[PDB]
Amino acid sequence: NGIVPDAGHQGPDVSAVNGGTQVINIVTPNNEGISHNQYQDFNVGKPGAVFNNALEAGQSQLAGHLNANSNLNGQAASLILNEVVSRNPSFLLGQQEVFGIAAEAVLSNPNGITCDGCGFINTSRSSLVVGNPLFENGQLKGYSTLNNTNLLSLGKNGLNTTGLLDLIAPRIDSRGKITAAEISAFTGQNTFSQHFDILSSQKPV
Amino acid sequence: GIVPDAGHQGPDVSAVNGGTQVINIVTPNNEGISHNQYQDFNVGKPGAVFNNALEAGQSQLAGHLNANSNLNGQAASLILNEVVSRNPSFLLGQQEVFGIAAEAVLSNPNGITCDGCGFINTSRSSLVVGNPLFENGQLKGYSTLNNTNLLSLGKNGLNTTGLLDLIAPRIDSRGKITAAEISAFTGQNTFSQHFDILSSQKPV
Amino acid sequence: NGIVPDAGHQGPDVSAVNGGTQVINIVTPNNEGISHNQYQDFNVGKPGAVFNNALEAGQSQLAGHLNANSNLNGQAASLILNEVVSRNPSFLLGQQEVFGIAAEAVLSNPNGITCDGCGFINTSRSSLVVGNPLFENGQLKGYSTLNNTNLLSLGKNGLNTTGLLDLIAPRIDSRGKITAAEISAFTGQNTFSQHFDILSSQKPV
Amino acid sequence: GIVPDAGHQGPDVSAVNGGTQVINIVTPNNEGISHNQYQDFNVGKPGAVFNNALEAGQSQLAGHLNANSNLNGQAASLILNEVVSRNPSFLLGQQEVFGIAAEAVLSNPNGITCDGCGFINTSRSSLVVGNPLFENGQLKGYSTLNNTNLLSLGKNGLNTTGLLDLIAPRIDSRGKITAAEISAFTGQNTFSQHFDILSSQKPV
Repeated sequence: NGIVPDAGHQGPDVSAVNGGTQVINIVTPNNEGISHNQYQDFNVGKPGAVFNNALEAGQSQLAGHLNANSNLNGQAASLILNEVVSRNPSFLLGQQEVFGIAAEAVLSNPNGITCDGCGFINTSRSSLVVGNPLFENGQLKGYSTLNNTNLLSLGKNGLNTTGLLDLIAPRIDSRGKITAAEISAFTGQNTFSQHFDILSSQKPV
Repeated sequence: GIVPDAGHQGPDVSAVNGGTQVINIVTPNNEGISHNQYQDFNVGKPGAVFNNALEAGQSQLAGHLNANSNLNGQAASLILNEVVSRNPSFLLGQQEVFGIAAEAVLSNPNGITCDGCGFINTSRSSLVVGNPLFENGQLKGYSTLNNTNLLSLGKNGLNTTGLLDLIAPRIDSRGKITAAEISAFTGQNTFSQHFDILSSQKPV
Repeated sequence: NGIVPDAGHQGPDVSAVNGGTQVINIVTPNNEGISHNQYQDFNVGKPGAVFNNALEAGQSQLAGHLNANSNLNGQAASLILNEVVSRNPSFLLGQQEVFGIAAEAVLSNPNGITCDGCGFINTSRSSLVVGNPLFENGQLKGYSTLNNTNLLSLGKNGLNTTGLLDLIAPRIDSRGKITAAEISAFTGQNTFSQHFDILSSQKPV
Repeated sequence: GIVPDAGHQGPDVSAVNGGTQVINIVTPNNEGISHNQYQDFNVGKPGAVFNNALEAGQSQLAGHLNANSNLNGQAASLILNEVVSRNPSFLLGQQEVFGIAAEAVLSNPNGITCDGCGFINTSRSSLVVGNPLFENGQLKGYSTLNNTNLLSLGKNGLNTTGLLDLIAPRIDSRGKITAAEISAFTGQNTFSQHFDILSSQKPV
């Protein structure tokens, strides 16, 4: 597979373990602590998905015992940014776990995101963004839902996390339960800072 | 801010220092449901207090209050506030249940805007852009059928304790929601009393 | 059983169902909506306990299908006040459910209360009070932990409720997790209003 | 209010408008732990901001702040604040993690009083009347051994989001605690990093 990486230098190494759980060896973080991963497909099944942010080996909740992520050069990531660069929407039907050092995680898919029983484990702050990240000179500047009418949909089995949660999309539909420490929810066509302060809004004339 | 309906489902509404409004909710039925009907239901920064007390005491937002004389040996377990006009609701401050803790539901099919609103001493709070469904005087559930109106969460967000239900044809948001668990249901649907979805109206 | 009622007019009828779950037919509520029940023992085992606050028959979570409480004269209780009047401390090892109309529940035991895996179901507000209720002319005036050094202890399996929670005791020990919508915790020797506003405190000279 | 230790575990502390203090936490180790040591750690009504940012941005309590220059390509995932003097802590306002969200732990074996304190943008907050345990420079856990001091929650209570740990020989309280889940451990114990209890010291 449900997660297929991009072919460039921003494509992480993706593999699968045992019962279908996918393990993502995220790319090296940059000088701003951002592991910027790009995908042609980012879908999570019921077996879930594990982002390897570990410097030493250990045991993950979803995938059992895993080794360190060799793409990390002695530094864990602070923000794991997952960006779909194709036209395919994301379907999240299981848990995403940050293995190793806890970090923030962001899924960016301007084509749409569906959460039906998804969740986050060992992430300090988790964000679902139906929109694109904005870069200038390689520094992350924020996000944009401008000129976009796609949907963040929360299905019957809902979304759970013990940490912080951001839901960012032109439109949000829901028919289930959200469990999170706190939820920042922002609808409409806007631009955002990296922390999801609203900077601008696109309104019809 | 809060204007009751003229019928016998209209509660008595007064104000105390600061502008905080106090609502002596109507007598509940045997099942604990106090069904209150309003021409307007808007909460300002000074907030609003539902008097669900069988003894005098101290409310957090309005100071000392007497028992609610509409209560006859039983407090509400569900305080259902229904707007029966076409006026949308604006909630800019806290809603407090004074006395016995209870569930609070605001039902306004015209739309609800929360901007810095919240709930004190409720065991469950619900914002419903829709109507309650009654049958032989018994609350059967809620309906967002044949309704395109908006539940809007503003920049100062929504803070509550415990269970929160956001029920509306459409939900817009521009800020933070704090609750232990949020049941969010968009679209045109019917629901049970406890907001289990029972049916959905879908375009053909 | 663990729950044995007092012999007076304030003793509720207590029975047991199937796997040991105890069903309490609480006494008639008074003009202030208070069902005042007195016990020689109030202990909850793993099978839990159900307070019957129902006007029509139905199904409870812990005890299956139950009938209405005939002690209710067409009015459910608003506050279920359970008071131990003996010297025996309370051990709560399972859930307490209010069957029927949701109400507030208070357990008052000046001898001590231990919660180890206890919880509350369909209670709007739940209170554990190592102390005594104060009455004047039959109206509940509040509670007192004065001249009392006994313990509210929370054990390894903790306490859970989706509603509001008050923990009132001379001293509180804990070695577990509390899950509640909100917790008011008050230690020391004090008196309280019915809503647990502190009115006075006993301090050594 | 907040006075850092003179060693290299002492962070830089400044103040902005209103009196809000800003803490440029020390460089974390590879495991994300920023170990900060203080002669005093008290938060006033204006609150306190931990700068855990790798880019400039907007903090909620202190306005615009630059990146924390102590951070070298990795933000803290755990901000451990340790008082190494005998001064007890008084927390009368909010503690904000600005930048990357993180866990926050205040360790003060002399005692901690919370009265209107709270936490913004933390994924877990912990008050520990005790000491962290280190081994080869790695955080192994925490200890309330040989300690009789008090964690005291005052009338204005404690508000946080998500997970809260209250770890102290004794806990007194006089108000409301808001959190999704509270791990409360009294007595004299050792704990893992994640506050699993590992041993207990008991009278003979």
